[PDB]
Amino acid sequence: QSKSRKIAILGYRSVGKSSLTIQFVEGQFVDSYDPTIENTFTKLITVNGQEYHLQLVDTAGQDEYSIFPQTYSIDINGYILVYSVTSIKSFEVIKVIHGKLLDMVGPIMLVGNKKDLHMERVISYEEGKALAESWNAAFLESSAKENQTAVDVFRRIILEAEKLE
Ligand SMILES: Nc1nc2c(ncn2[C@@H]2O[C@H](COP(=O)(O)OP(=O)(O)O)[C@@H](O)[C@H]2O)c(=O)[nH]1
Ligand SMILES: [Mg+2]
Repeated sequence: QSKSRKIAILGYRSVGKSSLTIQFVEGQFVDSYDPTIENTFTKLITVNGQEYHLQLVDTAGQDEYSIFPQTYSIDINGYILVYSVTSIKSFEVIKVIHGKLLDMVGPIMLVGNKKDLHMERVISYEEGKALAESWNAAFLESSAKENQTAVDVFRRIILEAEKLE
């Protein structure tokens, strides 16, 4: 009866990929986490009464140039593309990442993290929303400081997978 899913969390460095995943997995907000390592977390969750075992591939992070390794496209059932609402460069980069990803595969969602930082925000909600609409993808904003927003992210990619499945 059980169901395994492997999810890759992509984005520019310091957007909060690790912080988000850890919020969800451990239920606590981390400051000290190293941006170099790739890590793979597990979690169990029930979505519409189906129990999933999630493998969450928190990538180191990438930029305009870096080429996709094969762990970014083999055996992946969902992608979470994260930018930070405080970094325009993170937002330009995530459009690049999304382009490369369609070519390197031939269920993706977009998350604008760090929404709690109202004095540093330089990307509007609607910019993110418009972009994901342009990809035909789900969009959420999140704060790694706020558990429900991180839970909502990872739940959402499963919900997205259930339709596209
Ligand atoms: N205020 C705030 N800080 C965050 C958020 N997400 C990540 N951070 C911080 O931003 C820095 C980079 O986070 P990290 O998860 O390492 O980004 P990664 O490099 O994409 O994994 C760390 O100091 C985090 O504590 C958020 O939603 N809100
Ligand atoms: Mg990290």
